[PDB]
Amino acid sequence: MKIVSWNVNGIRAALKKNLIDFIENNMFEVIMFQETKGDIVPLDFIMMGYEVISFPAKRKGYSGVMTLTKIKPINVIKGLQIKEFDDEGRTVTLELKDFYVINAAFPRAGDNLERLDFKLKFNNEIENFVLKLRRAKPVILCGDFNIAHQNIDGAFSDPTIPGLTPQERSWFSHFLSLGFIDTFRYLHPNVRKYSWWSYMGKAREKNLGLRLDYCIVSEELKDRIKMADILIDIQGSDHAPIILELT
Repeated sequence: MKIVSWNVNGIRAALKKNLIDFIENNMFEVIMFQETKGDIVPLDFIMMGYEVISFPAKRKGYSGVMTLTKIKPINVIKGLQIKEFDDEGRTVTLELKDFYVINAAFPRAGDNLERLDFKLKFNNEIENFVLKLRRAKPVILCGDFNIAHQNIDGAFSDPTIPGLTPQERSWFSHFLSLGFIDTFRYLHPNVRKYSWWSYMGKAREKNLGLRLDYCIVSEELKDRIKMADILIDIQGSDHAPIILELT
């Protein structure tokens, strides 16, 4: 009912207090982490009453995803059944009663776009994965998309900048056209708000950022959308957590 997604690649050492306080100050039913590292350990959350679903990255230099839930899942699906993506620990899915909830860490295309084809293949595989699940139940897809969909999401398209490429932006538009709703943009059609800022310099203080994190729902869940936001005051990573509340 309250669903949170956060790329926590920066949470470490004393910054761990940011995350623990964030979880304990709230009553989130489902919490989805991307890029989980050392200071994020399942024991922290089991003590709070969460079931912890982990999908570590086997590959060197990569961090998988982790989902916390107070709602006992009917089924858990780790990965997409595609080895080059699952070896990087990029998707975790819970089957709940009313819907599937996918925790996705989309690949970054690279600052030389050296992983762009890899990203576009991921887009198609998660698209097909979502469409298979949707035959049975509606789908909620949250996570770090590493895409700034439209100009209002932070920048003009630029064929040289990862997350702003025409191919990445075009896929996002295509995906929505299949019958999916960007929940923050649905509730706030014209609000410019970001979920990522560079670690370096004054970027976050100056709000020089991009919206890269989304919760997207099947169109069947439209009338369940009650609240959606980016919690930009929550510190500790270069991403801020996002939230989706359902009726």
